[PDB]
Amino acid sequence: HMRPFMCAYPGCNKRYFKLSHLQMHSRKHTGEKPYQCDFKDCERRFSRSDQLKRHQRRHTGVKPFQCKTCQRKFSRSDHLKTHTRTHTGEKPFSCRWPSCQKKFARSDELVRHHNMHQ
DNA sequence: GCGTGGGAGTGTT
DNA sequence: AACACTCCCACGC
Ligand SMILES: [Zn+2]
Ligand SMILES: [Zn+2]
Ligand SMILES: [Zn+2]
Ligand SMILES: [Zn+2]
Repeated sequence: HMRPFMCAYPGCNKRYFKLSHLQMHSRKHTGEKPYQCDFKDCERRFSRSDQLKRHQRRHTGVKPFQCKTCQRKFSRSDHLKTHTRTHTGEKPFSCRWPSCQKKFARSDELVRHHNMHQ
């Protein structure tokens, strides 16, 4: 005998003989943070799937993004982008305090500068 | 200054 | 939905 009922979630193929058991299962997808890491002793939950798959690069230590200049590898592409700013010397973020023409290569660098102005 | 995590907005298929 | 880019914010050295 096979079960009549099923979860309509795209990926949950759990089937139940009883409707009561499917009802309890249906509330598992009503997800505070559905995506959870299943690496040993991490169990960290995330809101999106791509955020979890980015986090799991910590357990594997993979660095798929490499700098074309200094050959250094990085775990994420955005961190590679600002690393290239270290080589090219560009500083888009400029301080907007009077009589202070100071530029930085990262937004959080300018924020730290704006706070030290006070 | 700069590596390197999480959150979130957006785009392409 | 999967996948990716890209930004801010934050922690750390
Ligand atoms: Zn389900
Ligand atoms: Zn994990
Ligand atoms: Zn480099
Ligand atoms: Zn300034």
